[PDB]
Amino acid sequence: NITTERAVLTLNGLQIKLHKVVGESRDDIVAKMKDLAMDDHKFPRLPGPNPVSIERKDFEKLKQNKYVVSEKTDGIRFMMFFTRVFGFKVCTIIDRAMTVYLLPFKNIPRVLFQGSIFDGELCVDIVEKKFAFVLFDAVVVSGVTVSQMDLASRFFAMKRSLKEFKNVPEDPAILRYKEWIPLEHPTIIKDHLKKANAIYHTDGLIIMSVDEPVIYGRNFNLFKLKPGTHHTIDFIIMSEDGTIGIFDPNLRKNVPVGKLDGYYNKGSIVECGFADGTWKYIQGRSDKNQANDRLTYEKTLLNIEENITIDELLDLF
Ligand SMILES: Nc1nc2c(ncn2[C@@H]2O[C@H](COP(=O)(O)OP(=O)(O)OP(=O)(O)OC[C@H]3O[C@@H](n4cnc5c(=O)[nH]c(N)nc54)[C@H](O)[C@@H]3O)[C@@H](O)[C@H]2O)c(=O)[nH]1
Ligand SMILES: [Zn+2]
Repeated sequence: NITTERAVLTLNGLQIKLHKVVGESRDDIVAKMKDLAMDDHKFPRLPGPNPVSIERKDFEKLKQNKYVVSEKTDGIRFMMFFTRVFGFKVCTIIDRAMTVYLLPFKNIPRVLFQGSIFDGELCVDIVEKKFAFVLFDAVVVSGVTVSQMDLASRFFAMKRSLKEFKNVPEDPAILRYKEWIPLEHPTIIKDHLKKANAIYHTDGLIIMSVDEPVIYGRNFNLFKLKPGTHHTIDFIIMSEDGTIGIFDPNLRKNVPVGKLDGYYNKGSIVECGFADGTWKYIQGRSDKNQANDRLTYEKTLLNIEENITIDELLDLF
């Protein structure tokens, strides 16, 4: 039976009240989304791509091939999944943790429930002070497995399925679509950004291929560019005195890599920022047990070094 507990999400000061599916219901809805998005990945994950941080080396590849660019909305990622379950026409949004919420809307055209997986962001519309779901991309429309098309194919695929659909005040989240600009349109992009920022919280640009089929996982060819004070690592407290370490797989240990200042609990996981030659404490992470691995530390440093800027991106092209 669809078994829901209540829940609330809170974003940028506002609260949404939704129905978390729990129990065998959560599992099926997830399982169904396995089978539709045809993901034979041993372990559970949204059928979605994960961005990676742009680094200098990338520009070459950006200069050659065809990419769109967009606002990195500051929101919660979620896979929107429309399905019928046991006779209930159901609209579910899925968190990265395979957490499932009913996000229902009046006007969802019956066909969507045939099997639609679109990929988008939950976030808060600064203007209405209302919630929105911005649609990035899409993987299956109404049974039509669109993963392998090109982006735009996918985007219109999405666009016209929801064409007749209209939003009603009562509805939980305004649907909207991500306006994806082509890289070679710098002036456009800037303005697009300065438009988007006025309505939503952003964290820089996302840079996606125009042409590759949907990627499930770490998508080394999905870029993020993120204003670089928001680069963090979770170290482990290796010493009362605040020596912090990181994990090194081939050596299999945690290795000291910095010293925080003062007095800290050994074996804590602490989220830290970098500035002025040094890492600084931000908050504890009781919720971890694992520092980041060496690579990540390396990469984030590399990244904090380069201080690649939005303009550096939107000037090359
Ligand atoms: N605050 C909050 N976040 C939640 C929650 N559940 C899931 N997240 C999710 O976790 C992400 C950050 O993870 P972490 O701090 O470890 O950072 P990274 O995993 O490195 O991600 P980040 O660098 O922040 O970039 C990822 C985010 O970019 C956003 N994004 C914007 N546009 C796109 C796009 O087009 N494609 C993709 N793949 N992502 C996009 C997504 O929200 C995505 O999560 C959030 O953005 C949110 O989506 C929750 O309950 N609260
Ligand atoms: Zn052109």
